Amino acid sequence: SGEYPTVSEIPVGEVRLYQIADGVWSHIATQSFDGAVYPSNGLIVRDGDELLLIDTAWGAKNTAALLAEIEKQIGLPVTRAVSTHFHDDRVGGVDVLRAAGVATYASPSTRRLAEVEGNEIPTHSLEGLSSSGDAVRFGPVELFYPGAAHSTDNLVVYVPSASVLYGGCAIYELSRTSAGNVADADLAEWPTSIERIQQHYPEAQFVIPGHGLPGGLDLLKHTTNVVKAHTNRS
Ligand SMILES: C[C@H](CS)C(=O)N[C@@H](Cc1c[nH]c2ccccc12)C(=O)O
Ligand SMILES: [Zn+2]
Ligand SMILES: [Zn+2]
Ligand SMILES: [Zn+2]
Repeated sequence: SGEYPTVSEIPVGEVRLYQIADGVWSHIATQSFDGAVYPSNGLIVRDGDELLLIDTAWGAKNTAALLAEIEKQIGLPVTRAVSTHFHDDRVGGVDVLRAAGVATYASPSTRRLAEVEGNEIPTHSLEGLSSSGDAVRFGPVELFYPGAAHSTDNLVVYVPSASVLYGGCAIYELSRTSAGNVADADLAEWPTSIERIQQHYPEAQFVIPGHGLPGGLDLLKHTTNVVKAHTNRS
């Protein structure tokens, strides 16, 4: 499209799509959290005559709105979804996807952490991702576990046909110059995990953060700078 949508343009309950490349879209929703309102991104990837979804739209109502906007703008069925960590902006709405016939997936690490926290639990388990540096194919994407960062279970997703790297909540947009929610983070390991991403995907052309505006590979160095400033807080 043209301009990327912002919190001021999406009332809570609605969802926007944004085309990144041929067969690749982000989805954008908003939610209230501890008095503020935040935007949040996921991904959609064309999979033959079907669609692969990356992450929910942060809640049941938003995720029903996401399915309806996919039918309006694309018109192909969502058959599988992957959640990239255990927080509610990634798994909240999994029950809506399941009731609609979507097969929901996450690593065994994510499924366990979601159950402890009381969040919705994806049905299927992704094997082969428990060690830092592990990668597996999942149809038109590669899934990568870079090590602990924003959370101990965070995954990143690469679309090779389009050179699109989806960083999720391990990667910060440029406008964010201070750290956000770090309660579940590994601050000591986060920079090393970002370096694994840079070394595995040096050809990436578009980088999509979990919250806010897309950019390029500069977002990886940016995130390192912000994490190290938080580590050195007074
Ligand atoms: C609910 C999500 C689950 S990831 C969370 O708890 N925190 C997020 C959201 C966030 C915090 N500050 C911001 C400042 C600007 C934009 C987004 C944010 C994070 O830390 O990136
Ligand atoms: Zn999170
Ligand atoms: Zn998030
Ligand atoms: Zn920066």
